[PDB]
Order: sequence, then structure tokens, then C-alpha cells
Amino acid sequence: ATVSVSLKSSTNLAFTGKPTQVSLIVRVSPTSFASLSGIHYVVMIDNSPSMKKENKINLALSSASRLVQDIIPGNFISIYLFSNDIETLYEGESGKQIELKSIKMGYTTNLHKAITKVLEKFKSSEIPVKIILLSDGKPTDKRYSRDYESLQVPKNVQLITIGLGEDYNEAIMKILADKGSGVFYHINDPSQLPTTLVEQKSDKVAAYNLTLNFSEGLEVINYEMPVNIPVVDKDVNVYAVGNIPPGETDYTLKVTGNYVDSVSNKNIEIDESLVIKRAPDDEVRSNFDRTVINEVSYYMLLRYYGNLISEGKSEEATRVVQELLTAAERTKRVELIERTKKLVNDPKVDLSEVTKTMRTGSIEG
Amino acid sequence: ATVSVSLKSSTNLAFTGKPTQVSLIVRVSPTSFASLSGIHYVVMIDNSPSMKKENKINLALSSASRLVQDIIPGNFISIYLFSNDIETLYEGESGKQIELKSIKMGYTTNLHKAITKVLEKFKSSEIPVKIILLSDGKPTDKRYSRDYESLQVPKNVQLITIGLGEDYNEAIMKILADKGSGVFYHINDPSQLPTTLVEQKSDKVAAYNLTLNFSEGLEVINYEMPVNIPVVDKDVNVYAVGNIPPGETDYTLKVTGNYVDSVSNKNIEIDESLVIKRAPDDEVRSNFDRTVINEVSYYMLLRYYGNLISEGKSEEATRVVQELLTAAERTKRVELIERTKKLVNDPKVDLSEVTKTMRTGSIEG
Ligand SMILES: [Cl-]
Ligand SMILES: [Cl-]
Ligand SMILES: [Cl-]
Ligand SMILES: [Cl-]
Ligand code: NA
Ligand code: NA
Repeated sequence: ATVSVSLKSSTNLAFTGKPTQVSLIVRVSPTSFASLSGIHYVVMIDNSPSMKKENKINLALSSASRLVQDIIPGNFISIYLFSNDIETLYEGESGKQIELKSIKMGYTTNLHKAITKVLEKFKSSEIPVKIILLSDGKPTDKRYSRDYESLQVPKNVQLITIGLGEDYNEAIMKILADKGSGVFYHINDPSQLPTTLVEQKSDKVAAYNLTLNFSEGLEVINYEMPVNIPVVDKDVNVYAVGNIPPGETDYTLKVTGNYVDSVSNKNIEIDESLVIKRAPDDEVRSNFDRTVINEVSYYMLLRYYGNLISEGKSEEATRVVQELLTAAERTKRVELIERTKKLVNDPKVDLSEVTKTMRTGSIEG
Repeated sequence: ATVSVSLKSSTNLAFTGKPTQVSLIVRVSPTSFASLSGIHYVVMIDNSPSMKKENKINLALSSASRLVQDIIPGNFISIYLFSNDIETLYEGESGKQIELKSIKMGYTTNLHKAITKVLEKFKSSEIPVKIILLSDGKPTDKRYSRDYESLQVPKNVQLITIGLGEDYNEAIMKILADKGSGVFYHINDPSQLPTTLVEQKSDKVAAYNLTLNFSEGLEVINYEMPVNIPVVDKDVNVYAVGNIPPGETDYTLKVTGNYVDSVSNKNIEIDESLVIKRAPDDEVRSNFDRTVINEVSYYMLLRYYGNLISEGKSEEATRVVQELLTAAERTKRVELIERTKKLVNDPKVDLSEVTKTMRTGSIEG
């Protein structure tokens, strides 16, 4: 096995006369690694007129060419430009030296059309796919984040977004990252673009096409459900909150799924469970692990905060930031405290940091 | 307005140092009606060799012809047969006298292919659609209910299933009904088929294309989310359980959406909300409305029961039946007690009754 999937629950017991709240932390920990093989990267680059400004398009294309070069052989990569429609600059093996040159295209930024078309290419595909989408401006087709809530991201596709400068729609870049279980990188300055893009490569991986299905009544907070991640190259941390029905029957919480072992190439089953038993009320109350509840609450608060910021509710958002700080300190977790302090009420920065904190396993550095 | 949307919560308050459970009942009550207009019925009829037996196909087709006749003018209806593939017998206006004759087709029952193809016809469509699917046998393409969990039912499509006899896969007929916010009718005997099919018509309706979106952290138990129902002709009852994050900020639960008023044809916004405030723990505890919690718990238990039955876990299922009885009596609700007593541990009967009890607003009589 190349990963270990662990379950940590706030309770082993449930009330008998009313529903019981449960907080769950699931971690997928890579335990051994192999060279990346058989996956497909897609880089989608805005080719609107704004990107022509100040060599942005050139910075983006030279960086895309580097990524093509640097991804180890044995994988596949497509490079698309989009404006009015999508155009293919390269589709072929990784590890090649190629010159990507810009081409003339139409006006407009039909982002929804572009991402829809690319997602459709991978419907029902077994190939692990990472899509990286870069833009410096607002879409002109579907202009609001709510327009993207219906997007259907196929199994085994991840979507990562990079927003450049101050003029793009961060709510849209966030929801895309959320729907695709990726990260939304805000980068104020084009000087950071090459590193952000080239760092998206992975040389070593533990698992492909990981799926985690949760039993009924359990709601994952930080990833779309079912949890599906095409490439596991570092810890994947999943936080959920749920509700257990009353009565006297034992109730089994289940996390089930599968993944492809990167060393053997075998498809391995995931089956982790916890049996919740029943007890008198005072015994149930005394058994709750408040440290688990507090850690999960942080992510509930963070989700709320992300939504406030995306909705422009700035004062309430700052109040919640104060609470996130309190909640993070309550956990005594250090990564988390530092991450929380990066929330500076700049909505581009904040929504990007929300995705990074929610899905650390999706970050590439 | 032709409907009234009401919210009933188990709490007005939330704890400040930990998450709070909330049970919510949302009802959409029709308040005035108009003649059904502008919708599209689809009847899909299994045309495998088993259906040729004992005039089943003939009973089904004569009944489909009656439904074509009886649906009032101003609507549209498609009649498909499926086995190896789908074939169209009729596509046209309602209110017509047509003879539907069987035709020779291939062997096999490619149910997943058939439903996929029909659903695709209505991707991105604004037309309210009711699909009624009849079968007397097991699919031969995708043979397990888990194979249907990924089905994408478009907005404004409802899927109703009718299982005939003892040889079809009830778990599949159930999941299809669940994914399409419909009802799964088990009918042991072909003599009941004509009534079950013809009764699917509605003469009078209050709303079309109703959508209910729930704010973060709220999980609807008895319908797929977002809740979307193409035709409202009787009360729609929605039960949800959720979890509120800690802290001191007011937290607004929201049910938002829209529908088309059947009298004016205008598209009307739904916006219902409840502000949850904070209080000391003892005050929060004292404020919970246990009658709301108990009623929602019934549906949590019923969902669990449905899953046990679909998984063949028969002893545990009978234990849960006993608890459902207790839970239903705890509510003192009469419809509910009688419905619970119809659960007889025959899995075809039981899974059908689960869908009927979950979605009474989807039942047609
Ligand atoms: Cl080369
Ligand atoms: Cl207490
Ligand atoms: Cl006629
Ligand atoms: Cl107490
Ligand atoms: Na900014
Ligand atoms: Na039976």
C-alpha cells in the first residue's frame, strides 16, 4: 500500500432519544512514492486583449513551455489558449522542448464555455487530469460565481485556478477551484506567475484517482463530495460534520473508496469504518472529544468566512476573522494559526487563502 | 403568488462554544391553481422479451395511449420503447387519440443507456419534464444500483419509476426515483399497471420549475439537493438537518430559489430566512423544539432504513422498522403511522413505500 487512510471521530457513542452530532477528520497519508506516470496536465491560458498587455501572455507561455519540459517523461500535456473560444497550442508528451507562441484569436473571455468544453473532453475518463486555468480578467459569458455552481467536474479531474492582478473575478476563480478540488492562487504581480505555474508539476506521487465516499448523513466541509483527487503527493486532510439518527441500533460510519497504488499500479480498496454504539445521555455527553470538535469547527467557520467574503459582507467577515483566530488558537495548531493571520480582508488574497487552508493536499510548491 | 413557502426550525438560538444541530421543515403549499400547460411527459417502456409475456407490453402501450389522450391539450408527450436501444413511438401534442403498437427491437435491457440518452435530451432545458420509466426486469448494461449514483438529472426533470412483478431490481428503481425526485411504484400485478400509469397526469398545477437552495451546512434528507421539482400540484414537504458553527455572530439560515407561477406565467423569487442568534448554553438547551426534531428524526431513520433494505440487511432493517413505528408514534402524525405500517420487509414493497413517504408531493393518484 502506498497510502494509509485514518479516521478520527469526536464520538464513539450516540444518544438514544435524539440525533447526535459527529465531527470526523479523515486523513490520507502517503507512505511510499513512485515517479509520476500516465497523467494528463492541461494548462488553459486567457488570450484576451488584456493579457497582451505588459508581456503577460509571454510570461504565461514561456512558463507553460517550461512546465512541458519539466514534467517528467511518461505523462501528457495539453496547452490551450482561450478567449472567444479555445485553441490548442500543444498536445503531446511531457519532457519535451517546445516553443509556445501566441496566436491571434477573437475578443471576449468566454471562460464558462472554455472550461465546459475542456471538462467534457474527460467525461467518463479513467486518466488522472490536472487542469490549471490562468486569467487576468472577468469572464464575459457567465459573469457571476453563481453561474458556475452547476459545473460538473468529472471524476479524476482536478481544477486549479490562477488569478493574475486586480481585475479578475475572485469569486469565480474560487468556486472553480472548489468544484475541482484544487487551489485558487491569487498573484498580484506577473513576476510571481512563472513560479506559481512551474511549481504545479509533481515528480513523485503515492496514489492516483483517489475516491472517498462517506456514509449517509456525513457532510464534508473542505472538499466537494464524493471526495475525488486524481493525484495524491502529500497528505490529504478531510473534515466532516454529520448527524446520527436516534434509536438503539448500532450505527456504522463508513469511508469507502479506492485508489491506484503508484508503485504497483494496482487498484486498491479503501474501507474504514467506526461503529457508533448507544449509551445513556450523561455517558454520551462525557465521551465527546472536544479537540476533534474544535478542529472541525475551525473549518466550518472558514467555509462561512469564505462565503461572507465572496458575498462582500465585509464587516461581518472581519468579525468572523477574529473568531477564526480564536478558533485556531483553541486548536493550538501552528500551521493553522499562521494561515489564519494571512486573512487580510483583501478579498482576492482571502479567497485564495481559504482554498489553500481548506485543501493543503492540493497545494503545490 | 400560487405557492407559499414556509420554514419551521427546531431552534432560534445557537451555542457559542460548539456547533449547534438544527432540524428544519420547509413546506411548499399550493395556494391557487391553473390548467397544466407547456410541459413534456416522457414514458419509457421496457421492450425486452419478458415484457412480451402475458400481454404486458400491450397493457403498457394501451395505457400509454390513454395517458396521451387524457393529458390536457397544450402539453407535449414522447413515448419510447427501450431494450438494446431506445426507439420513438410518438412525439407530439397531448390530448390526441393515437394507437401505440409494439415494434420488434433488439434483445437486452440497456436501462442505463436508455435513461442517459433521454436525460441528455433535456440538458440545459427550461421545459418542465416528467419521465415515467417502466420495467419488469433487471438491466443488462449496468446491473447494480451503485452504477446509477453518478447519474446527472437535469434541472426541471423529474424521474418516476414503475417496477412490474418480482424480477426487476428494486434498488435501481429506487435510486432512479431518488435521483429524479420522483416516486418508485412497485406493482406486483399487471392489473395495476393501467391505473398507476394513467394517474401520472395532472390537470391542475400551482407552479413549474420550483428550485429550493439551502444555505451552507444544511442537508436535505428526503430530496436530492438542490431541491428541484418541475411540477408542483400538491404540498411539497422538505426535511433537513444541519450544523451551525460556533462563535458570537448571528447566523442566517436561508432557503432561496424561484418558481414559475402557473396562473400568471411569471417567474417569482423565493426568499425565506431565519436568523439564529446566540445565547448562553442553558438558554439554547431550553429553546429547542423537540417536536420539530422528532419529526425530522423520523425521516433520518427512514433514509437509514431504505439503505439497510437496499443492502439486504434484513434483521437490522426489521429492528429499524420497530424504531420507525416508535418514532412515528412519537410524532403523533397519522399519515405517517399508517405509512410506516406498510413496511412489510418485502424489499420491493418497502423501497417503493420509502419513496412515497419521503416525497408525498411527488405521488400522483
Ligand atoms: Cl525534445
Ligand atoms: Cl448538560
Ligand atoms: Cl385527435
Ligand atoms: Cl444537560
Ligand atoms: Na485585491
Ligand atoms: Na417482492
